[PDB]
Amino acid sequence: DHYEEEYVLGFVDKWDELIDWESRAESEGDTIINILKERGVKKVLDVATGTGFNSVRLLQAGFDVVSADGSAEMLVKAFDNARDHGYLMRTVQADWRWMNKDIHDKFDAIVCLGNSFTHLFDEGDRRKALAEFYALLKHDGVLLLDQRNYDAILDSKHAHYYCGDTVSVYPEHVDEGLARFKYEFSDGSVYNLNMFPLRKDYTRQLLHEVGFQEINTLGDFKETYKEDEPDFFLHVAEKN
Ligand SMILES: Nc1ncnc2c1ncn2[C@@H]1O[C@H](CSCC[C@H](N)C(=O)O)[C@@H](O)[C@H]1O
Repeated sequence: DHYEEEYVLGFVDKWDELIDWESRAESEGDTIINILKERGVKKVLDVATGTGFNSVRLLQAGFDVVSADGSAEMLVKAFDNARDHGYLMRTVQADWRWMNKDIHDKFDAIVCLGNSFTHLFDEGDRRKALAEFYALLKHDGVLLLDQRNYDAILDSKHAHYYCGDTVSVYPEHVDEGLARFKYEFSDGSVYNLNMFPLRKDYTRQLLHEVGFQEINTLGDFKETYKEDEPDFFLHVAEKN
């Protein structure tokens, strides 16, 4: 099991090596930040910190951020990336399924970004993870959760490029239960990743079913060469 972890740690290293956060931050809107700002959000819990891009973006915007992740190794990279940008990250190692075990506060908002939720292959785990997020939200809190547009693939199979042509993402295999993407970087590096191909309405169903009163799903065009369909969706789920 130590190889899968090592394989993905190599992947995110390669991603951050070749894709600098300043370009990424210019490309990603200020939409997410504005959404939190216009809701008066102060406390944010990042449950998919990875190497810390979302967290650092929110610290720079002035939010109080708690940075969680299942991986201690990711969190070390996150903390030092934050350190480099001049911020003190507050890291907590936690699994989405018992988020409650190490986190003892409630939040104005939770972010789960970068197509993260897709890493769960069991519906039971999906429900639990969402219920954990929901309990961690204040009564008026909000969950921001994104995903790739898998509907586009399931129903026209080609590569998608990010940060110009720095990395290409190609669907090698996609069925209802699994999407395998080939990632190729500009320096020649190739990584192959499995994730669960969530349909837009299916995620929405899950969110509405664990208790979220209202859900707005935004189309998000992140790829270099844009198509009629968005390559991402952002779910904005209000607890009320
Ligand atoms: N069940 C789980 N509980 C807690 N963290 C999990 C998890 N499953 C996956 N993760 C974490 O979710 C992360 C996905 S990577 C996302 C990085 C960041 N959001 C960005 O956009 O750059 C990984 O770092 C991984 O360790």
